Amino acid sequence: MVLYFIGLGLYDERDITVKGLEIAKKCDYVFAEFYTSLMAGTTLGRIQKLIGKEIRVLSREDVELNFENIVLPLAKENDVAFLTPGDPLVATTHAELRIRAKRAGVESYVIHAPSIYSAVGITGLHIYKFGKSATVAYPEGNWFPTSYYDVIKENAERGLHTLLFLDIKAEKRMYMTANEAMELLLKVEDMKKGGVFTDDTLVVVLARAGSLNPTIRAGYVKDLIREDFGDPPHILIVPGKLMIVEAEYLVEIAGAPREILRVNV
Amino acid sequence: MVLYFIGLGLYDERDITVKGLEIAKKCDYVFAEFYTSLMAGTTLGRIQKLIGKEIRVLSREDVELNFENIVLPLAKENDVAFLTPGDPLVATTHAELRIRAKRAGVESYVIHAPSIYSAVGITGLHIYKFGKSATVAYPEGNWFPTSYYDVIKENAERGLHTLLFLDIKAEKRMYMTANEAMELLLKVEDMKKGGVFTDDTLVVVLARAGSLNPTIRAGYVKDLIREDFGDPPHILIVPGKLMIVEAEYLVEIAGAPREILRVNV
Ligand SMILES: Nc1ncnc2c1ncn2[C@@H]1O[C@H](CSCC[C@H](N)C(=O)O)[C@@H](O)[C@H]1O
Repeated sequence: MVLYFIGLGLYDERDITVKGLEIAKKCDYVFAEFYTSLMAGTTLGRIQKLIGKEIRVLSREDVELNFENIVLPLAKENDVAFLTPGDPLVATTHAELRIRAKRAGVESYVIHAPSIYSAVGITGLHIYKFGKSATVAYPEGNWFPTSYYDVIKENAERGLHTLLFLDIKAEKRMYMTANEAMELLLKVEDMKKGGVFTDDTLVVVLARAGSLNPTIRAGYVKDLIREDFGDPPHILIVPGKLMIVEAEYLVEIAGAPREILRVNV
Repeated sequence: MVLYFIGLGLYDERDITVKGLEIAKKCDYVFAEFYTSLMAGTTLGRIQKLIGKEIRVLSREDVELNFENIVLPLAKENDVAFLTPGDPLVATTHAELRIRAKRAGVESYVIHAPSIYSAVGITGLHIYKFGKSATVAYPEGNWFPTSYYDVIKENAERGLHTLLFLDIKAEKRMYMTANEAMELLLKVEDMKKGGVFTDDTLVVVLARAGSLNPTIRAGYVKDLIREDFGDPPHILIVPGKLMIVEAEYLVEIAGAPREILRVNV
């Protein structure tokens, strides 16, 4: 009678930790959700084969609205697992589900997995230098989210990097590309004119982290906004003040313009 | 011709990903470094038995200085694995190793694993709300670092949470406890008088992240400074402004005082 939150990792079924796999193999029921992120290198069938269990996929509504009516009842009499892409508690609201579990008298444990939040280290940007993070959300009809613009501005004033999670509408198979994110940001810039995100802004794009051959690119918006970074998922980063070692890596590994090596002090 | 940077994860030998383990098992040579961080819940022997390959441990100098003299020459003609605690490249110096590999004409790939940066999500605090991060280091001789104090100040001023890594005597396997960190912070507060860290400051302690039985506690410094949080490692977090779900999680899961529920959003 327990509930395991288990992360599946960044890209494919092998991104789960050994700990996660062995525990999942011992569970009576295995649930999962694939709406918080996209695992571009695998399929539900491959994950099921690896774990050797049939997986019950839940929709956002199943979870947010009925987690305690679908999953918790079973966890009271069986060992249950709830799988999620990346790390289960990063850039999701699944942490709140641990409260529902507790109040239902169900013990829960968390098994971590690689997350895009730390995988950004592969960009060469100092991870301790990132400030507040935000999500570039899809406009919805007349509704046009812009709060993430203010996040970049706040971090930039402090010389900190900004990690921009890109939106995803799994049920509509909508996965925001770094290009779309840049386009939206430029539109927000035209509205706010804060001089935060322009054609001359240096950005970093990381696509399909977790794969052996992810796309890591750095350059000015005007040059990357029309570049093909490959299939999603994508994350966008707006660096703050670059240190020489960060610039060196972006140039050597991400093909950034050599001119960024000449940092401004 | 290939060099694999493989992360070992948070706590023990099972924290490596399936992908990382399977790749390591296929390598001709396997190196490991335990000077940037440590695997508190395991030993070199257990990691070695899990992979089934002999593992050669490298010192700080072996890597920082002679990486190209020890590892790269072998990577030129063989498949080589370089194991590191946590997630590869989260450690700042590791990024340049990829450049050295490139310079030496050796291909390198990164196999991610869980890192504290993403694992702190288990504290129930929103990952988006974390600001700049810092490390609390042992004062030694005529060196008493205090910059981490200013990081907290700047983050808190913006309502952001502050992730504080605690110092470690890598070679000696000696860890700074959350208790010692609180002591130091209270001392820095005395010589800073910024009202940033006091007996009434709410803090969160995360012990042994990655283990199946981590300790997660939250409360005011005055009440937690002398509490036993169990074996290391310990991570300290100074929350900024909480929203109600973060507060509820801390109360329900971390045993925080009900007082914190009067959030200030
Ligand atoms: N492997 C990956 N590569 C690049 N971006 C990724 C990624 N994983 C997810 N993302 C980005 O982040 C969004 C999901 S946010 C939730 C992520 C997950 N909990 C984790 O720990 O990784 C996606 O819409 C995408 O923009």
